[PDB]
Amino acid sequence: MENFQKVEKIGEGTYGVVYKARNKLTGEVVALKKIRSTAIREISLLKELNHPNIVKLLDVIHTENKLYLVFEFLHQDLKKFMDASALTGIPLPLIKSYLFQLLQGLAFCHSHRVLHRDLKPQNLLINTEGAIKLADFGLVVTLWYRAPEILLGCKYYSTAVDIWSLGCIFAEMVTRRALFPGDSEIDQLFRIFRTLGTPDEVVWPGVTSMPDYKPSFPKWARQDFSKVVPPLDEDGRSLLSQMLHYDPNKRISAKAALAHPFFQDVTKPVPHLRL
Ligand SMILES: N[C@H]1CC[C@H](Nc2nc(NCc3ccccc3)c3ncn(C4CCCC4)c3n2)CC1
Repeated sequence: MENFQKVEKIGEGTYGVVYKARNKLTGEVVALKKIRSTAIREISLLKELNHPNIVKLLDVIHTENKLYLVFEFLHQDLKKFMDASALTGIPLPLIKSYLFQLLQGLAFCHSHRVLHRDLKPQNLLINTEGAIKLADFGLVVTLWYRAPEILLGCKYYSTAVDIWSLGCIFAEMVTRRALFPGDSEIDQLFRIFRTLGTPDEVVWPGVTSMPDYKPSFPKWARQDFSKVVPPLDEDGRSLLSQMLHYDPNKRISAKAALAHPFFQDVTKPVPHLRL
């Protein structure tokens, strides 16, 4: 520290606060995450994880107890953007450009066996150029984007949890209302089951053996995708249902998703934003 002037608190992060600040010497505006040995380690791989779709971890000043993370500074997050576009909605070409880049980022860190684990509109940042970046990785909290295997007690979940979370984000950008706005784990799970149908050994081998599966869960039918994501076209739905498959193994990878016919016509338009 001491070389940074906390300009303004801009949020509450995963394990610490986040401030907008000037590098008292450089003059450049940056983003700080203040937080509360194995750690420093997982952070090392983070500095050498450069991709146009991942926020840039600039420095890591570890000065006695308090540990700071210095990131490049981004213009705005996706929740705010969505909030600001609620009356008209986000134009498809843009919704499409963003999904494409995000999948590019995911494909990248999945290659390096790094998962995000907590993907959401608030952990996605954008700039005036039309780029979107994945932010705040992992190791009154929200559960709407939780994959079903995590809610069922799987302790060794894969990179597929991210595809699921992205799947939920995709739908929300198209319909403008969260897909599964649960308020408790069991509530979350039931909203999922009431839409995609209650999973059984047929669609999810091993599901009934999961730590938190109860033979007593109600048995709901699976709802038509025409009703769930109405304005989305058929290519969009193919993809959405493949990102939302119960079985983590049959759930589509980031790599494959990038080749889905839904992206044939993907362009890179710029957003109109109020900073
Ligand atoms: N869980 C989340 C908690 C809040 C955190 N927010 C947040 N907001 C940013 N910009 C938004 C902005 C713009 C203008 C005024 C006010 C705010 C930002 N830029 C880099 N970071 C990093 C620091 C962390 C990495 C990204 C940011 N984190 C993001 C993570």
